[PDB]
Amino acid sequence: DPIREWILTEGKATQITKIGSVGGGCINLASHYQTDAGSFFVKTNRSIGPAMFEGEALGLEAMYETRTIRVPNPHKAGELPTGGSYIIMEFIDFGGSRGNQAELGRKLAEMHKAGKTSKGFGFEVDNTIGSTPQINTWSSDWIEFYGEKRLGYQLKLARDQYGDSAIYQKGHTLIQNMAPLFENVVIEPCLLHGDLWSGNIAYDKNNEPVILDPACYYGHNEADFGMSWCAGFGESFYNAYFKVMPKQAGYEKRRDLYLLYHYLNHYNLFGSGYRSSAMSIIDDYLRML
Amino acid sequence: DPIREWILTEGKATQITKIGSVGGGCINLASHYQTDAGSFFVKTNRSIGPAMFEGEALGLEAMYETRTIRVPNPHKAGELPTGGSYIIMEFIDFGGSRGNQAELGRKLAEMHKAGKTSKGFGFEVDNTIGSTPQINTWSSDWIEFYGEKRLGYQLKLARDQYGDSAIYQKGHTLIQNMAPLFENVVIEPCLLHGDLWSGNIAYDKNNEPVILDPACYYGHNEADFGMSWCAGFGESFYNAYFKVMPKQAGYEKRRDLYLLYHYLNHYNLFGSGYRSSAMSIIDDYLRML
Ligand SMILES: Nc1ncnc2c1ncn2[C@@H]1O[C@H](COP(=O)(O)OP(=O)(O)O)[C@@H](O)[C@H]1O
Ligand SMILES: Nc1ncnc2c1ncn2[C@@H]1O[C@H](COP(=O)(O)OP(=O)(O)O)[C@@H](O)[C@H]1O
Ligand SMILES: [Cl-]
Ligand SMILES: [Cl-]
Repeated sequence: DPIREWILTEGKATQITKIGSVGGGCINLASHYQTDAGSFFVKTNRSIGPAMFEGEALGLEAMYETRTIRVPNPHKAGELPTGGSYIIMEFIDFGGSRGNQAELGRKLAEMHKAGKTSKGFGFEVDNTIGSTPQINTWSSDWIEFYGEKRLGYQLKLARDQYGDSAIYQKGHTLIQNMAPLFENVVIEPCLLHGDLWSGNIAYDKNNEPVILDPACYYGHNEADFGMSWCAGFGESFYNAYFKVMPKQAGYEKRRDLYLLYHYLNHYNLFGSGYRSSAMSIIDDYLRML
Repeated sequence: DPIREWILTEGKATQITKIGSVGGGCINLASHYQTDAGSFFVKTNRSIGPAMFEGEALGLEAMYETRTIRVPNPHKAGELPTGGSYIIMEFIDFGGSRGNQAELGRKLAEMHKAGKTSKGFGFEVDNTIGSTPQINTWSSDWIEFYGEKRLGYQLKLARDQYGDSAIYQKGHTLIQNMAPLFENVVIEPCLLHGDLWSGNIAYDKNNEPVILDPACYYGHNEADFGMSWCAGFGESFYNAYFKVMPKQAGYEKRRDLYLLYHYLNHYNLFGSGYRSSAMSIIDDYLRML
């Protein structure tokens, strides 16, 4: 044990009293299947059970049916007999050299607008945002849904993983004083991609946008910008977006509220380096409110 | 085997001629060791040989010795007898309450200014950017080093993995016509972090910045902004940076050229969804020139 060896000689220690470990998961295997009937795209993971790929399949299916922005047609998700899970979907040839930021904003807004539900805010099944569970139980009030099943779940999860009771308490003050940020606007459920950043966006041979790896649910359309800090969205993206889905009162005031969910998720997934970003946002809203 | 089964049940195929696979690795295990002599931070990976962690340790050490921006003090890297590799470094308690942008820009500019070398552009050893090798052979001309050992290496790799001879040819056209972007300015070698985005930045108990997981070398200071599209650099970041470091002519013109290296690396690591960002930048420069 060279780690133990170094720590007990050179590190000047005589006993190791605790070891806490995170990480270590295995990444998906991504495969191109070549057959006499064309290509298929397959992703396998021997360590993870089938729930994650099933939620992806149902997310791709719901966005595919709006018939707006191009997504891979999903074919099958399930369990590997050897252990693990898989998904099979349409193979798409990426790499459109021009790209089209305005086309992405237009097509995304068409998906928000066309994707409708009579059941309120939520989704048919729970799925995941990264590896974190995403709770999707149907609710009729957006402020109720987002405060409890989005911010509230992530805060409670950080209190349990890190004993971070400070962010848990300040966060729940925010959740309780949140309503003025919504300025009495009426909020219609929209089919959201749910995890929209650079790694999930591509362009096909006609230079049309394609989006991948969803964490779908029906929510406030503005929540789909909550990963924008890793997206490179320009003014041509937003102006093409707002042409189809016009900008609502309080849009600028709420941008941080929707980033906050993903900053909490990154904290809970990737460590306390992200805690300052989340805490900074919570402090400003408490001041502003 | 449901994948082969489905491809011949509902996929309507009769022979699978090839299966091309990427991904599938396992991520690092990250460990907090508590001892009677204080804490240590340890990363292990049972799959990988020690070259990546050894490059990380020497990068930390170089940044540590400038005595400017805070980085974990590295202790030891090496190979696990069971197979794989490890690194041991200083444990730091993350979780700054507000977080501090201007201080990040100040401290980073000070590191560029203090970190010097008599050997030219490059580094003591080759290391890696992500998992991709980063060639650090000492050179005395920056235009030459960046064109060959950064852009050119990435273009060759892209040609070999994807048969993308178009990006390779347009790429080498740009490299050969590159000099006007530099407007004859003299370029001093600066110690660069080399992979500076949100996941590699953190804040300690005094809300001072800490940077992690380097891909270091001595280069043009402006190349350290090549990951800014996933960094969330505020205006207070750049205002504090340019207080320490004088901005050189052509700075705005060259920003995409340094993003391009990372777009190519992301293309090579995570797939052709990133090819459009790289090609768009190469196309604009060929026009502009
Ligand atoms: N020097 C350090 N001290 C304490 N914690 C650290 C240190 N470096 C990283 N961490 C923590 O370890 C975890 C993963 O580390 P990271 O730098 O992402 O390694 P990798 O790039 O191999 O995943 C995160 O929770 C992060 O906050
Ligand atoms: N439907 C698809 N058709 C063709 N290639 C795809 C498709 N979806 C993803 N890819 C490619 O597969 C690789 C991994 O895909 P990604 O969506 O990142 O999966 P994951 O995030 O589960 O690893 C990338 O190279 C990407 O270009
Ligand atoms: Cl990310
Ligand atoms: Cl990234």
